[PDB]
Amino acid sequence: NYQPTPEDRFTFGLWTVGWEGRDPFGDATRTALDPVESVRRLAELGAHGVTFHDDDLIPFGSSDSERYEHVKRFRQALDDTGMKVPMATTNLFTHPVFKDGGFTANDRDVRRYALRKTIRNIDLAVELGAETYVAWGGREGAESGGAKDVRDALDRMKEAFDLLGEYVTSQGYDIRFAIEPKPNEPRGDILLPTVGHALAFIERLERPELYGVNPEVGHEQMAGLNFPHGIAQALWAGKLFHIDLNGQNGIKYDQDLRFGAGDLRAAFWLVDLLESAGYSGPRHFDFKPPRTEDFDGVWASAAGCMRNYLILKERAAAFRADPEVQEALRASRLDELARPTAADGLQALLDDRSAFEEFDVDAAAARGMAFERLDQLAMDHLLGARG
Amino acid sequence: NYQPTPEDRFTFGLWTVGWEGRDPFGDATRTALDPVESVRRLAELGAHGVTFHDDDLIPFGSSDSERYEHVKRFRQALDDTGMKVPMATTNLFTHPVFKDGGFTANDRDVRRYALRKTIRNIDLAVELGAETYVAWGGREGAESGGAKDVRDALDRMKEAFDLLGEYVTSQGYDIRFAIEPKPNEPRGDILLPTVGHALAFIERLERPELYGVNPEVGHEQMAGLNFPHGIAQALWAGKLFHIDLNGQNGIKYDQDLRFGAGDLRAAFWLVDLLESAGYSGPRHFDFKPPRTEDFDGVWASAAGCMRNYLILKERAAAFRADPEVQEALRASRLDELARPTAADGLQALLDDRSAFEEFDVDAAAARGMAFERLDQLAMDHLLGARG
Amino acid sequence: NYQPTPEDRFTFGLWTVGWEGRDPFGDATRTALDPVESVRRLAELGAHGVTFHDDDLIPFGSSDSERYEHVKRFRQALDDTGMKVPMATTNLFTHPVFKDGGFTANDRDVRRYALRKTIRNIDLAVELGAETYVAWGGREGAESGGAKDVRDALDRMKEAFDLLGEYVTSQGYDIRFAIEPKPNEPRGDILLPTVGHALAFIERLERPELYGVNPEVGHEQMAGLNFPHGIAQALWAGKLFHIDLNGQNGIKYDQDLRFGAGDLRAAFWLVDLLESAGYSGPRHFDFKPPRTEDFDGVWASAAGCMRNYLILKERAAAFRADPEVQEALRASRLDELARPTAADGLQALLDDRSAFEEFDVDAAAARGMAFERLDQLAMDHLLGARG
Amino acid sequence: NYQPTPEDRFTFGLWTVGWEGRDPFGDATRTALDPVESVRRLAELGAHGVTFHDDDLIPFGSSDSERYEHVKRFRQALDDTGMKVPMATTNLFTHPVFKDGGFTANDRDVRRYALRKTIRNIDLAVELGAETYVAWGGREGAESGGAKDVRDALDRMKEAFDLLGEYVTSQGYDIRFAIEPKPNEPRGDILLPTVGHALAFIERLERPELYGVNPEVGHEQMAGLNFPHGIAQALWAGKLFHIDLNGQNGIKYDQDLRFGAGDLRAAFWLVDLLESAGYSGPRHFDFKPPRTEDFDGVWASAAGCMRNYLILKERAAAFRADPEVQEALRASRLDELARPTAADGLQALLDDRSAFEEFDVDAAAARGMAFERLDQLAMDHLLGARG
Repeated sequence: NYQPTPEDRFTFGLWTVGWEGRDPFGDATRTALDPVESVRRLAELGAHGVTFHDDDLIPFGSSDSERYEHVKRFRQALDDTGMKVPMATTNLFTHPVFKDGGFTANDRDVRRYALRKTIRNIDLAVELGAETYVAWGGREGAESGGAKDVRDALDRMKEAFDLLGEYVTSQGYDIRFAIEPKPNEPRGDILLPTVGHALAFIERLERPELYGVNPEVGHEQMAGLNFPHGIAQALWAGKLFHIDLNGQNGIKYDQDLRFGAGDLRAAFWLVDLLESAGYSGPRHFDFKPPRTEDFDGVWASAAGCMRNYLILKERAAAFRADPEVQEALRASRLDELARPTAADGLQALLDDRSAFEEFDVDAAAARGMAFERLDQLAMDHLLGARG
Repeated sequence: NYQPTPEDRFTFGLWTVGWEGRDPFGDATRTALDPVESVRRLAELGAHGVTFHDDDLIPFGSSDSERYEHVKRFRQALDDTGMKVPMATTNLFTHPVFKDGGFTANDRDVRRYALRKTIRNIDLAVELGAETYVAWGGREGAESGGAKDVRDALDRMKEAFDLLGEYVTSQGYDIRFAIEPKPNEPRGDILLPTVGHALAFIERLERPELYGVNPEVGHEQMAGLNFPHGIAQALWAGKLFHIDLNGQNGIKYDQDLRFGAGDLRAAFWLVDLLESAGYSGPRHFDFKPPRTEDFDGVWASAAGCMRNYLILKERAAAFRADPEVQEALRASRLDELARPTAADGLQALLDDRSAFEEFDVDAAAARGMAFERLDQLAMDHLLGARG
Repeated sequence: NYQPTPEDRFTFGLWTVGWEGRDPFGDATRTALDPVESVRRLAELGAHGVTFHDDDLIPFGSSDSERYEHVKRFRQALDDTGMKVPMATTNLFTHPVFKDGGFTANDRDVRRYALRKTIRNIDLAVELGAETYVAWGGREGAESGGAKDVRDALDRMKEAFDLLGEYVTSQGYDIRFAIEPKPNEPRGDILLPTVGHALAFIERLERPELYGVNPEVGHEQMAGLNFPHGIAQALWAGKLFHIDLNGQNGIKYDQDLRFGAGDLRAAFWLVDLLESAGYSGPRHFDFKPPRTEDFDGVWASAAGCMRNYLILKERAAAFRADPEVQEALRASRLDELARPTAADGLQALLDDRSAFEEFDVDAAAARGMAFERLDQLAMDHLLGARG
Repeated sequence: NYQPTPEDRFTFGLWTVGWEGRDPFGDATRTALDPVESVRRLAELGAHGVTFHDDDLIPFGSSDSERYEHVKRFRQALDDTGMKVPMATTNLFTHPVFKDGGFTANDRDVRRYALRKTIRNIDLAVELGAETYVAWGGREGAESGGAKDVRDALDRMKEAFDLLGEYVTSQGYDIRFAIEPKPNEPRGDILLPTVGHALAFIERLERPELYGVNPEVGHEQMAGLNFPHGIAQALWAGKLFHIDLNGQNGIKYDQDLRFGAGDLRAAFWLVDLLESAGYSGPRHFDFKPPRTEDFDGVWASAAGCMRNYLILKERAAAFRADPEVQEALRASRLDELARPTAADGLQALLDDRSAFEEFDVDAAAARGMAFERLDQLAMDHLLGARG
């Protein structure tokens, strides 16, 4: 049951189903997949589109001619399937030249090169119809304290993003940027480690309106944070431009499990939030089919990502629509949380004896919040065991 | 050796040395300390001042008269010792009425009460000469997903802070606010969990200039984050209004060990940064002498906080002043990180063939960063084993 | 639906539903519950029995007479309800005298007192029909390195347990001991921090057969470990004497959420294992209804513990019984994992050219494990969305 | 200063200084090092010996002849330098055939192959004079619950180790086994995740005396555990056969930093313990020079490992030898922890009224442990700022 269609806006990076299985302790377990084949297979599964890093599509070092050809072949597969490309990004982490970062490398020549490599890909992304350009600064950071002066590094990071905003403005492109935070791995500590740090940083750029965040489930969970709470803050700020979905089992290396695996209750609350807030961007999967799998397992893993999202969507919708749940929400005062604390204004509050002098603290303290009953209704709904 | 003086600006909360030792699994191991006695003992140790929550100074429920008296006695001890009160805060977490929060409690009546209790203490803080008013929303959060709609909660949090800014503006007080983030404990997840989340939030307030952050070593470490990196971002934003120092051994409950305990290398890099950036606010200790200790152990623990800061200050200064270290910093290109990537401008960068077309990636990739030698010089300096 | 009965063997500690809500940052939110009332309420919910620490039942310091009376009243409630007492334990953590431990306190006089307090409660436990006596050494550990020589502490821990084994042997009691590991909280680091450390320790006692483990979901998760894997090792060793069920959201303070909350997929795999291995001891809940709740919320939370176990039991049973799942298990070679690697013996293996000289490594390497399809079948079963 | 000599017993794996820098997100940053060159360079730095995985020395797939040659060349470098080979191990993790494990792979044919590959290397290890054979089952584990029945897997693990013990017994070799635990990475959860789990497992083998543990600093820290406490338990059991030293900054991916980096205070307490207990095996470094470094940085990193150990050794020795520290140890009752709790026996304890009936709990409770003063003396000693 639960079959996805392109209207569900499910997207996948070419590097997800294309991951060959090389890990820090082992060789590849699968042969390389041609991007054309991945587009075809994903389309068959009901995906809406694909995403790419420049180097996933055009082998690093390719001549302008080989480049052409890679693009032409890719475009033909998109035309043949109806698949879209809503987002693109730059690989500023694989090649040895980026060992100390791209935008924040200590070497100035590298920083310049990083910007040129990025701008080249922005042109390509626009050509392919992408509306979001993601930046994951996976090598921006350090393993030791004296290696990076963080204030200088943020000055460099701001400079790079401001230059990119100037470029898109000048070309008149309709494309926005999304910064993807990650707390660590591959660097000991990565700069702008969480959604909060990325949101704060954006506020210091020259044209903040061009930038948002691209949070990833597993990344925030690597810091032990509540992913749905972080997404709520991004939505509250009007900055959720894109989202990366996957699963992670706690604080450890980035597992990139299929969506729904990892913390299942957090997946439920995330879907509840995306659907309630009416998020309309792509539902992108940045995951890796385990290296234990063959190609059949790759497609099964990708299909499971979409299936899990649809099952959760159904259960969250049934939860919110259940009259008994609506009643429990009022019992727990969720309605009162939505009302202004003092629309009456400061003076009125200062003059209100019921707010202090005559406030019965003990009576208020004795009121139960009834959160456990509400949470068991949510559990019953998730498990399909009532409501 | 390493003796502190009031000029070192070391401050302590009354609740630190005054902690009786009650933990989630045990009764108090020490009798209550009179605030007057704590002021006297701290002054003797060389501290510069003390801080307080309203309820530490005036027992919750006190009549206006008893209140007077508590204040008069406290003021006399400050006058007798020369101790200052640079910061004050509100207890919106102990009393049962705050079980679901203060500013973000689902019950509107509680939210109003929370604001009135806070405003009352702001007046007192100003009277005592405090320049910073801290807000730690330790009960703002949840243990389950449906109990708190985070967007509504942030609307409530913004409303509360905006009202406080309106109050101080209207009274013409010279006092600024500092938000103290914490990821969890006592709530399952706390709102504005890290310095990044707090910085981002401040940017949406009506008068952002009145608010900064009051980060705490152990709090960011409870999320596995790099404390010195977070402080660098706060300084970069011009928002480090105050700082709380302590020690924590990784991701676990908030230990509140004395400063220098926990992650010693992180303590070194933090002191290096505070001293290099010329931070001039109080060096405040929010720690708890372990419940294994008697009063002698309390004073020994407090003294150790200051001693460790002074030892680290000396070692960081010797590190930065060592010619061999200055040379290693240039070998690692820290000087180049401080130079603009493209002061020449966007067009110039686009036209620069040395930045892309003729950039020798392999030659750049082959350059070692020499970070290990630099980090061993930092280790030798910390340990007093050379440079 | 999913209604528990005494035959389900669900048990609760008096301190679980009796928790008043005092946390490290706040006062109690609920009045004390009389043990008699808790027995009655639990019986009504369908529980099978209750457990207790000596101090939960008899207020610390009680005269022999008051003690009698507390016991008589308790016994009458058990008789009136049919509730049993399968396990009992000692409180060697609340009173200030245990600030540095019970069995491993540096002070010898305290260690002697700890043993006497424990032996007194063993007699009571036997009288009430308990078959398991649990030991949670929550204060055995340290906050700093020089405070505890761990080898001396383990010698003391071994001495205490050997003396307890000698006591029960000598009295001819039929009661076994279960050690409950916890990695930290309230001490900075607790001795025998995980199920593995406790299992290893037992092997050095004088009569290892009298001791097993009493693992707790949240405790192993506080170390980021796989709870079901740890329980499998305890079962493999024949040492799972009892089990404590609750929920925990990752590495942070011990949350003690109701069972099913926290890591739901881990709860599923744990039930699958307990039910498949035919574990027949009590299903004990060591949890705390959140301090946000009133008495109605306490009973709702306790009921949810049992409900979640029964729902998971049903889903795990449907998973194992599904023919499609049985087929997937064979596709993934779970049947081959159960077969001896070399029942043929060492020489035969050494002489087997198919095991090395003629083994086709590439062909074996190319075989997919089909684990993703199997895991999606498990997800579908948990969610009630097929199989 | 602090110069190592072969008498310090410092050893390094060929794969440590030989790590090319490939990580999950990037290509190699350094060319391959010939083992002969690494032996020569390490000897120059003052190391005592090297260790190897079969595949580090003989390229996987090598003919018996090429194998000979690799060994002959290696032996000549050992002869030319005086370097020893105290430990050897098997690579049962890199090749795709081991994607689901070696000893616990679901496929029986793989398990047989894993044993044959291991036995072949045991013969070589003995030939080279190794006294310890390490087993790190990095691929033994799972990413999902149904993929591995843990009881069957432990039966397979026990079978493999018993067969290896039978082999060495039968050949009359003088070599012991050491199991190296790791909680996760590369598998989602690894079997025998901590030193405790490995110690417990050994007790179920047929000849437990042939097996011990080879704990690694960073591995236990990836579970948030106290490394020195775990080593104390291994020593207490008489099972510390070897030890792997490195640095790790908390719960995250395995960083493999040089020893002394990471948690410096834990490094201090570990050296204090190894030196006090008189551990006489190799001080082995299993670390990776960061990929930011060139060959000069590799040698600087390796040298720093040894330097840090020697500096810590000096500071721990000065701490233990300081009369003021000896006095503080008695003030904290470390002497009393070393005395039997009840050498008088059980009956005597039962009859001792001073142990219960007349024990003054309040007086005992009021005694401070004086641990903070002791810990500040340890800090002063580590920092070279007194005692």
